[PDB]
Amino acid sequence: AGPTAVPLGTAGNYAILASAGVSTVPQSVITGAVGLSPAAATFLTGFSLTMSSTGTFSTSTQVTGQLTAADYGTPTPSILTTAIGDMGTAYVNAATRSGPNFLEIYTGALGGKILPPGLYKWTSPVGASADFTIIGTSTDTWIFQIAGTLGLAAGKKIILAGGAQAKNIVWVVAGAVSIEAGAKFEGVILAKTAVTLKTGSSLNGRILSQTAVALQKATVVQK
Ligand code: NA
Ligand code: NA
Repeated sequence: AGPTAVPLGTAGNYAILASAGVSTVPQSVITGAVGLSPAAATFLTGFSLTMSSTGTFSTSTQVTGQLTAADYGTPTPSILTTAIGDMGTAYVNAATRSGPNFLEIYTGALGGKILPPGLYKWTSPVGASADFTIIGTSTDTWIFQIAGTLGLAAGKKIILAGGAQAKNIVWVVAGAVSIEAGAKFEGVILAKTAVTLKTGSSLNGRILSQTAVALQKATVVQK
């Protein structure tokens, strides 16, 4: 049940892919690669980076995986350009799916709700001030199209039930995404604009932003 999968292309090689910057307030934890393009590596802030001897990637104690930026050595710039283009195609694939199953459901207030598989569209801000549950099997899919901001309140969690898995959940969000302190987020975020995770928050999925990503003492695990 649910919509056809969203193709990520080579954007599916990253835990975090951004265009304008990736910042951390240490200590954050990222499991998976971090890519940044077309911004230069100066816009990776807070990672205390060490360049590979190759000059094509860098490492941080905060990241399990490689970091890459647009001014690193060949072929990193070209690999990232392809990834950024794939992210752009993924955003448009998800954002332009037609015929939502659910339109303006709950006027965007998701706390306490149970969300079965489907294509959802909101033309408003969306948020949750309480936990909410995404329920379906391990093969079901969800696409959440959000024209406004997306917010998850402090301490609140997106709970997967039934077998639902993070790689089959896509949030395609035009406005800024805020994940408050101690919150737990699930799914792939295709963000047109910025994304922030606050202290002690976590995300299982990916953060694919066309602007900047801020990680304040936060955890991101690729799914
Ligand atoms: Na090396
Ligand atoms: Na709510």
